[PDB]
Amino acid sequence: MKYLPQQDPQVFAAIEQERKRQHAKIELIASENFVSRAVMEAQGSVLTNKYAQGYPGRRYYGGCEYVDIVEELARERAKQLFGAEHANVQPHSGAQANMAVYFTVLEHGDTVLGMNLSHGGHLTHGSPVNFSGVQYNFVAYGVDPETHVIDYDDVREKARLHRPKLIVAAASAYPRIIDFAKFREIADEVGAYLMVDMAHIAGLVAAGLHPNPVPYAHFVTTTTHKTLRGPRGGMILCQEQFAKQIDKAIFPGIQGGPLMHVIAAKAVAFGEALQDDFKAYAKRVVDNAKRLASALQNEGFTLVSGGTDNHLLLVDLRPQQLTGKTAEKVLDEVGITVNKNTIPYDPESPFVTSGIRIGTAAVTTRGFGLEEMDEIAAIIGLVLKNVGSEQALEEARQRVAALTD
Amino acid sequence: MKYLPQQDPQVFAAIEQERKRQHAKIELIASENFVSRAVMEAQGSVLTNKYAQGYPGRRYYGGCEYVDIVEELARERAKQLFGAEHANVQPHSGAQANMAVYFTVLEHGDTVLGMNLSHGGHLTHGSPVNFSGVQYNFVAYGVDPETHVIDYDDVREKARLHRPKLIVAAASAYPRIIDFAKFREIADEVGAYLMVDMAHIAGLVAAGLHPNPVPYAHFVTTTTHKTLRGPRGGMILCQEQFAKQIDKAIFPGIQGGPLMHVIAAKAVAFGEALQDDFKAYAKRVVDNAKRLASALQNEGFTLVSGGTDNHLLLVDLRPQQLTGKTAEKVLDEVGITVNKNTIPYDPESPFVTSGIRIGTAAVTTRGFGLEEMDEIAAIIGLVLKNVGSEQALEEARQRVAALTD
Repeated sequence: MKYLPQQDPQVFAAIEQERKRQHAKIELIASENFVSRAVMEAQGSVLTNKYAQGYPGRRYYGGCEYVDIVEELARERAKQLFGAEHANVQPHSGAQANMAVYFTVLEHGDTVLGMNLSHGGHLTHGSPVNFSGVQYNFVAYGVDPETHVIDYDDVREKARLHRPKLIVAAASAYPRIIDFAKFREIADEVGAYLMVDMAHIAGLVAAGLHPNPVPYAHFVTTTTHKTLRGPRGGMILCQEQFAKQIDKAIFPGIQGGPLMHVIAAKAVAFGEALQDDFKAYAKRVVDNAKRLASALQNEGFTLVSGGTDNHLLLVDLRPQQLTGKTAEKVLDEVGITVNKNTIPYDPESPFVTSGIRIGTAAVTTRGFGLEEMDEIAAIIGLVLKNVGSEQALEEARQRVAALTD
Repeated sequence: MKYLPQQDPQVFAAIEQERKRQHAKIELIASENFVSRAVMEAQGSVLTNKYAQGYPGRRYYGGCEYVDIVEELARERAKQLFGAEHANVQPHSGAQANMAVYFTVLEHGDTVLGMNLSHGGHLTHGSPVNFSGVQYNFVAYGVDPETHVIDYDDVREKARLHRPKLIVAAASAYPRIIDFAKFREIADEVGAYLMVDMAHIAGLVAAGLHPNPVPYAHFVTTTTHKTLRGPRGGMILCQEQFAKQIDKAIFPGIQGGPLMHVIAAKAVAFGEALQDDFKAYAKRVVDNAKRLASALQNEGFTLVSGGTDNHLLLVDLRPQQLTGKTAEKVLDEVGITVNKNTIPYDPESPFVTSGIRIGTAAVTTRGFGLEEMDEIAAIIGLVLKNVGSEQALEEARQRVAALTD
């Protein structure tokens, strides 16, 4: 940076602390990642100066010839990545991407079936304090209480009883592969649309490491950050037949002008994801998650669903008589960043929890491998098995420092 | 830029074209501006890597100590600028800022009174193709057909007849000062909340050149771009009594995690707006708009409301027997960027229009003064009075080139 340190010492000092913190800590929050310098340069571009309400070649304002090239690069690269017929790269966020799909196919008060929030479902999949739950009538399907795998007979029974206009699949804390084919079969039985929110797993999908929802879902929403390792934002994919309606839902339906500089950053990230080395990166993410899961089980930890098929894992801390809140706090003390997370059939409130959620996308981006996974699990064991020992915690702090350099 | 040109030649080539276009053209779109290099550096920062769902010191995720400093700098600087008791700097956009206020105080189907869209009202103030018009029952007040000034007796009669739960004031194409005191008196008479969307005029308000809606409105929404000259995004201001509800409407109500890098950019822009030279800048904007209005009238043009009190003006092209669409296209041919805009009681559709909208914020940022305003008006006269003369248009093209260098 050149001008910010001179113009705004206060903002610069705080950014610099944040930059140093990102390096110093072990980031295990499952939705986090580190973007390339190219992605950040695109976001820091003069494209913030351009109003581009509408769509490429169908703008409401002149002078869009070049930002049209940027948006089309983003759309076409997204279509190539996911094999989708249409892309809308304008959503400001995952939340707005979901909001727009809901606005497209639902009327106020319509019934929607989504994954139980306590079992891994997202806030925008029916929380009563979220627009989703307030605006629509959400019902929930659950995971098996033993296997913690989505109970597809429960999805079906709920769909047949409640007759939802829309079924939502996807999750913020589900460590196994989701069967989109079964979701579509159920959707078809009851005449419902299928929406898949692939925010967490989008990078894995792009690398062919998770089945692709695009052939099964009427609408696929996603963030461009998380496993996809792009800038913060949203995106909708759909078949040609829904394209005009989806575009109209984003604008003029729920947003105004798009963030063209962020759209440029999306294009960049999609370019990166189309490369072979992103495929290798994504495989290391899943390889690291399995390895981390195995090493944690070696420490004596119980994992929700007994392991992982993707980038993330959930520790059930009940055997250790610890809450997720307690675990999250003590790990913070040693430089390991997790979040407390409800587990299926959690006896504790969402504010306390019996679990912690862990993902490997961020540490994998940093170059961490299988050896590092074994060491992270060993540090987590040392800490959670010795919560009252300041000596244990200091040793952990030093081992964390050894990992981050 | 260093890494983008190597990583993504296609995206870089298009950004570079856009950068060169911004310099080469005369930007008269009233909502446009050019941000500082400090603002862009903040947006291009590693803060894109941080998930910070919740609010400063009340986050749902750890590691937010530094991004909390950034967000509080933004909130406190906004509060100082506008004399507000509370600020929410998380809205992704002006649209989402409005959406959140609506979500706070209204139920589906509630009546809302806003400015007639054909008279300068915004898309999110009741368009039937926008969430606002679909979700709520919007009624409209108008401007006087002669003076083009808001008819405050019409605001009152509409409010008394329709009994709105909320009254919205503010506009995208209204060139006179809005009387917020009268809006509040009407709101109080009928027991309605008052929302002021100050997106266009926020920089002028900050510089004390437009009356401040904060003391009169229950809720003030705004963009951080436009006259405020910040990054693209939204903000809500309100009194302490509404703070918790507004914050909850943004999250968990209508968004998820905020864009922390954009929030950093908001802080930077607010820092700039608190400086004396921003006050001088804002005065030049309004001085330039009056001067431009006067010079256009000198060319024989008719202006909506007969001039301007702010940054923007609307040309009524009916005397020249031209549509806004025609004018917009021919000005584009010579390097002058305007938008066609409906005028009050426009005989033409919103897609054709009888007007063009012009603002001075962008050219003022570039250093243009009164002399440049006289020349811009002279070029516009040459072009619109000679639409069929390629020689006139070439002369205009060269005079535009002389202005931009």
